[PDB]
Amino acid sequence: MADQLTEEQIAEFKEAFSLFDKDGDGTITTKELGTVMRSLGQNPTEAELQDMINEVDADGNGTIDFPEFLTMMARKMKDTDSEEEIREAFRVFDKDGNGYISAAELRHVMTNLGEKLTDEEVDEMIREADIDGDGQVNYEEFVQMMTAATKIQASFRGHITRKKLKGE
Repeated sequence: MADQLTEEQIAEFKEAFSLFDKDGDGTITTKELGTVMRSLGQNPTEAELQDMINEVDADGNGTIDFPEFLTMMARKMKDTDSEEEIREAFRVFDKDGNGYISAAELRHVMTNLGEKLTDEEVDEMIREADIDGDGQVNYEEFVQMMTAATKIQASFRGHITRKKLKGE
């Protein structure tokens, strides 16, 4: 979020702000966060709702105001951007469609795009990816490596924006 202000992007937050805060004032309390959560497909109790307030309100009344909203909104946008991406690579890697990448489905794709990586590197990237001792790369643990390995997850990230931008 580079802060360069126009009247359609901020007027995205005013139309959305009052979607959470149905009342009038301008603060999104436990119940202005909730009534929506249930309207947006998911179910939370008055208690785990509160912790979403607590994320951002580093000033603290118990209710989320605009710039402490904007702060949250661009955070969870970044989360679904991260998550989608790590699902995408996974899919363009795991071809079979089972969610368990045998080295085969990681190894060549890289090379097919000419990613330099030796197989000493890839084999190691599957050892630093092999806990209970099987040999292959599934979802959440492909995901988990994303957050040496430093550079490699910028190779993945980039090539995702390809097949996710050119998919959609």
